[PDB]
Amino acid sequence: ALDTNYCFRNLEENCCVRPLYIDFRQDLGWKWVHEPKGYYANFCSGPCPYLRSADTTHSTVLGLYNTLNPEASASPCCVPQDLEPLTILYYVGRTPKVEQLSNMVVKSCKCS
Amino acid sequence: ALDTNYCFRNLEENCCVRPLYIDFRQDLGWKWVHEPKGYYANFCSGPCPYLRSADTTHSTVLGLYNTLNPEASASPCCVPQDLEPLTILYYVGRTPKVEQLSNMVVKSCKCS
Repeated sequence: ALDTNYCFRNLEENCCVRPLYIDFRQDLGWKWVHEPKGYYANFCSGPCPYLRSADTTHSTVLGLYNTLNPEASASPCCVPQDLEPLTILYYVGRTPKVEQLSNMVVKSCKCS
Repeated sequence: ALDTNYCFRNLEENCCVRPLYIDFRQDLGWKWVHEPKGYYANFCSGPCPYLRSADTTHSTVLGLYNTLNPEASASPCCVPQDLEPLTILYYVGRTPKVEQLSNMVVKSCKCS
């Protein structure tokens, strides 16, 4: 699958999960977050040739169409499939808050 | 919403549904299909600036990240949201077959 295991162990040119570290304070301005300082949000990037992780029938038809008519720019795109939550600790004044944010980390991609 | 109604009536530069007609025989080689001869598969294309139809939290964080670090190329992508089936009539020999194919037409897009 186009998940972290496969993609991270292989130098894949086509649609795959790519590593991406985001620093809360530096990158987002989320100065209130205390822990962790950053995390691997990851992202999906890469061409979507015919049949590579086609999401739907439309994805399948377009992957073929884009191959024969690459000038139309009507290609399926590499986007997240499986995501995971992230638990963070931030303060509201001097009060600690532990919260789990949903769909923060990309674990796999697909061509849609 | 970034559906056909809004997108087709407005000249939208950012992520939106775009019209795309596909001819079965000419474009796909599906010579067996008798009716319809073609259809509007449509596709999603266009930039995904901060907050435009963000699919998830990750989509939201990345839309902001991409805005400040446009060189990293870690941007959410314009992809289908709502799709619709397509009923076709094709022949197997001299026998007619009426079949409904799922997720053939794009009705709306989102930024994922």
